[PDB]
Amino acid sequence: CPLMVKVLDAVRGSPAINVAMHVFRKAADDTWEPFASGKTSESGELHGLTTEEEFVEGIYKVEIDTKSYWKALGISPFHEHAEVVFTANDSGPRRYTIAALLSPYSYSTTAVVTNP
Amino acid sequence: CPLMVKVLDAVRGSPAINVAMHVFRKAADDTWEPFASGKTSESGELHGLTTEEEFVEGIYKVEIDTKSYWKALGISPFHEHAEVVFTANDSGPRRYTIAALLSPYSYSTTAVVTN
Amino acid sequence: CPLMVKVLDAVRGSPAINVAMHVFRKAADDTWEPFASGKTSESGELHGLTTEEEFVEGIYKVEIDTKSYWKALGISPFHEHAEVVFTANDSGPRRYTIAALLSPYSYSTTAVVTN
Amino acid sequence: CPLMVKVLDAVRGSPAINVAMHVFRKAADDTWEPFASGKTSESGELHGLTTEEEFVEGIYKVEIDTKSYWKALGISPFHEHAEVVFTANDSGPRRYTIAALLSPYSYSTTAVVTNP
Ligand SMILES: CCOC(=O)/C=C/c1ccc(O)c(O)c1
Ligand SMILES: CCOC(=O)/C=C/c1ccc(O)c(O)c1
Ligand SMILES: [Ca+2]
Ligand SMILES: [Ca+2]
Repeated sequence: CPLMVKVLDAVRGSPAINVAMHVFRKAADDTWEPFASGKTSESGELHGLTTEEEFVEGIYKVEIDTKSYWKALGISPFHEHAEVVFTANDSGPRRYTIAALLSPYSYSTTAVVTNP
Repeated sequence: CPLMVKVLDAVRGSPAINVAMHVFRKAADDTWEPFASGKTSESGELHGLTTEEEFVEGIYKVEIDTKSYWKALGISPFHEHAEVVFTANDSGPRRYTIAALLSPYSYSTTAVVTN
Repeated sequence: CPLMVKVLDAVRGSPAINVAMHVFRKAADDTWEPFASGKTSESGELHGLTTEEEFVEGIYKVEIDTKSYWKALGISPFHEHAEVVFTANDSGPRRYTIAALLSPYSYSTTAVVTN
Repeated sequence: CPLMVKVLDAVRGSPAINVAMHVFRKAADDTWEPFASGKTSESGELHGLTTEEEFVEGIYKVEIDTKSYWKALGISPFHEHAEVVFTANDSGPRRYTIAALLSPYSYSTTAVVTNP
């Protein structure tokens, strides 16, 4: 599991459950190509997006559908989604944990990168 | 000044100065059309991006070049840039301030929407 | 204005208005002596807490009553308050802005220190 | 484990390791009494601070020694420490995860509260 995403709700002090996200990888022609997708579990985590073999060097974008999340709670949020764009595996394979903390008008995102 | 952006540096505790950014507006074919751009001032602020006549309802993306900012400081950053994507919605009388707080491996952004 | 505090509301995307806070200065017996206090304005800012003659080096604590703020909005908060504890250090010419961004179960604070 | 604290470093994109913290509980005379203490592990986590029996209703303060952390990395930070003060177990036993994200001039803290 070289890529895991964890989403928290700062309003309810809970994991953010059933949050959809799409991962994209930049192709040689500079377009974003679909790479993987999924929804967070009860712990607010999404595991198993990719494998070490498949997760090659490149520029990746994680689009977290924060807007649908807030909507289903009755909240009309500011952002369309939270975006995280980064170069991966530039110096060799790493494990990446992307954490996102959500409020209706704010979000923060951090990465934990560890050497396999 | 319907839209202003403020950027802060969490490593040095200062405004983030000379940060470049581009603002895009979502087009009907779902591509991003450039709309406005600039560099943050000494106060870390970017003013005069648009006018209220021009700033109509729609989806907007602010793309902040955080990577070049950290490179200039000699610090290896995680993100390619920081993106803030939002819908502008008439309410009516409203001004938008988008604040970003930057660290090498983290960023946070908030909107202050007033009248 | 050597020290100013700004508070923002991440749930409503606005300044946090009428937030009460107290500033303490660490005494030699390691207890906190009240120093200054006030309520945030309509811009979510608290100015005029101290003067530069009075604002000498030392350890300071700003205690922001976030709990009363969320109670007034009908939202059950996690924190009793938000505390920012820092050392003021001559550098020399410096102004301090302490910003806090509040959510019911989270807060973030940053210092912008300029000249 | 009704109380766990997790500390992350936003400058290095890593867990914040060997970070000291002290926990205090407000006594009936309004003073802060020592409750528990420890240092974060290699995963940036501190487990086993307390037990369900011992962790009664009350107002608790977690003082995270962020200043020593930054110092040992050669950084002169803004804050003396990060403080988290909260009422616990007011409606019955809960499990609390306190997360703290650190930069030299900034920190954020969030709580995840789950019903046992
Ligand atoms: C409009 C002025 O914004 C500030 O001075 C600070 C904003 C801010 C945004 C996010 C944060 O986490 C924070 O601590 C502060
Ligand atoms: C138990 C939560 O584990 C985490 O990775 C929390 C990360 C985190 C992300 C953003 C924040 O503002 C924060 O305080 C914490
Ligand atoms: Ca995993
Ligand atoms: Ca545990």
